[PDB]
Formats: sequence, structure tokens, C-alpha cells
Amino acid sequence: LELFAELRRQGVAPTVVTYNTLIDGLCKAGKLDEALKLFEEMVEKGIKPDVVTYNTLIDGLCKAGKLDEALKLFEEMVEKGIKPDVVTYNTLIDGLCKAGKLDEALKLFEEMVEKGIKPDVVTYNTLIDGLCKAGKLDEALKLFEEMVEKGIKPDVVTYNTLIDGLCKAGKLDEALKLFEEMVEKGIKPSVVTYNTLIDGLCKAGKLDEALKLFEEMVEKGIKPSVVTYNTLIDGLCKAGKLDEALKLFEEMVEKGIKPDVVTYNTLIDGLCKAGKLDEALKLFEEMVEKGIKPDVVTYNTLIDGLCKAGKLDEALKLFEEMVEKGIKPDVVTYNTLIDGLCKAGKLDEALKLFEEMVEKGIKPDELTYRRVVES
RNA sequence: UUUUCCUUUU
Repeated sequence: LELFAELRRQGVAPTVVTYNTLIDGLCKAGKLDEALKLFEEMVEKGIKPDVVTYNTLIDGLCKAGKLDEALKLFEEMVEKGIKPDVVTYNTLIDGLCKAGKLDEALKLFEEMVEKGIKPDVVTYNTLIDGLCKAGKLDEALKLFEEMVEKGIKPDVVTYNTLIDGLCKAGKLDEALKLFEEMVEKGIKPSVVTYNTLIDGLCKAGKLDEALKLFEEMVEKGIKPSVVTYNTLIDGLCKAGKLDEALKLFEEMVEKGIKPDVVTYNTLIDGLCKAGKLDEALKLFEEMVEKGIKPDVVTYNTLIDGLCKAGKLDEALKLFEEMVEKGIKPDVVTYNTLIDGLCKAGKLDEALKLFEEMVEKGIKPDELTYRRVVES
């Protein structure tokens, strides 16, 4: 960082690998524009960006929601003669899945094979995840068979990903065979394995069992993470045990686990659904003061709670404040307000919010169309 | 030096 500038002012000409690490750090901080600037500066200095340089920027653009730009960057390396490698393909395949473009991801999966690149464990893990999320467990499980055929050994992320896919599909007991199957293979379960299973137990109404697995996990030596506690906080809220959810929130602190924005969003959502708007809004104040910045989910959640209560002025006030503070509204924000307005019979307010959403380039969905008190 | 798993909002 500054230490880099100091190094540079001693006349030391740093390796590309040094530049890459830096561009990587910037990307993962949210400082993407600074990353692209340093990209442009290495080029101006005659320092050639390599395949890792490109792979790093393609990922950060994808993670920033800029799949088009990452796509242009991919075209640019190919034009330069800088060959996309297995990581380039894995990275774009992941971005395409996360973006709803499974079909194009699977086209890249065929393209890499045509260039003599072998799909590897990450290639398979990413498509198995992308298929499971798309409702396609069966194809995911066929991809799981196929990797064993190519000689590629299912690892801990492969088992975790599949167990997540099975739990979301109702295949809870099946996930649990897989869990014993990975131990039988010498793959050690992580916190992620337990958290996944704990979530599936909660969603299936087995909070009893989910807490028993939480106890066993701590017993097997596995220290809970913030996700462990978020998942159990959510399940207690969804169950109607908000008091116990607040106890767990106290507890995680006692045990050294730092709450974060999802911890707040979750408690705020369960207080909202309970009708305890009072406490939700206070908890919202608490997170700012403690330095945890509310994200879009935080506003959406509070806006939802206020709309359902018929407190439209208060809900619009949080929308205004969110739009003020640089927090960008999404499809869920506008669906929530239109929903709220339609419910109240304020149909032209809602139609005028529909137009404004398009005005910001946010893509509507059936939800947006479906919602009409017209009928 | 870069890519893949789990929790929250309509």
C-alpha cells in the first residue's frame, strides 16, 4: 500500500506477483476502481499483466456485479494472446451461475475442454453448486458421478455442496448418509458441514435435532462460527421463540463470536414479523453505533415490516434514507414497496414506483407483475 | 499471487 509506494521510490522494480497480490487486496476490500487504476498503471509502466492479473480482475468484477465488464476483460486477454487457464474458466463459470446464467456457464464448461483444459475439482464443485441452486439436484448428482470417472476426488467442499443441495431438497436423511460417507473416506467435516445440516434441520421443523447437532459439534472439537449462531438465531425466530433467539445473541458474544450484519438483519426480521417494530428499529440504531453498516437487506427487512404494518410514511422514510446513504435499492426493495402500496389500494403510487425502478435499470420479475390488486 | 461450500430481506 504505502509501503508499496515507498518501495517503488527506492528504485526497486517489483515482480508482477507483487502487483497482483495488491490488485487482489483492493478487489476484496470493495476498492475495485483503485484496482483497475493500479492495473492501468502497471501497463503504463511497461509491466505486463499476466493471466493471474486478469483472473483476479475478472473475479472482483463478477463479485461487484459487473459480469459484462469481466466478460470484456476475458475478451481482452484472449486478443492479447494471454491464454485463459482453468482458473479463468472456473471464475467465469462461477460468475455466470451466481448471475442466473447457468446455460452460459455450461457452455464455458464445454469451451474449456475444447481448448485442452481439464475441468478440475473446483470446476465440478462450482457446477454442482450452480445446478443444486437451480433446482437441478439430479444433474448435480450426475456431475458428482462424472468427476469420480475423470479421476477427480470429491473433497470437503464437494461433500458440503452436495449436502447443502440435498437438505434444500428435503433429502435430509440422505445428506446425513453423505455426512457419514465423507468420514468413512477420511474427509473431515468442518463447521460448514455442521452449519449446513443445522440449517436443513431447522427448515424441516426439526429445531430439536438442529440444537442436538450443535452440541455434538462443539463436543467433536468444532468451534461454532457466526454462521452457526445466525442459523440458530433464524431458526428460533422462525419457530416463534424470539426470546431464546435473543439469549443466543447474548451467548455468542460471551463465547467470543462477533455479531455481524446478518446477525442484526435476522433479529431485525424476527422482531418485525412478531410485530415488535419498536425493538427492530432500536436494534437497527444499535448496529450503526457498534460500527456494523446496514446493507440493502437491513433496509429491505425494515421496509417490509413497516409496509405490512400499514406504516407507509415510515417505510418510505427508510427508503429515502437508504437512497441517501449510498445504499442501492434492488428488485426486492421495489417489490416490497409496490406490494405494500397495492395492499393498501394505493395503486398509482405503486405504478409510479414501478416506473422509477425501470428508470434505475433494476430488472423486474413476475413478482413485480403478479402484484396487482386490480383483480 | 487469482477461482468453488453454509446463515438474513419481497
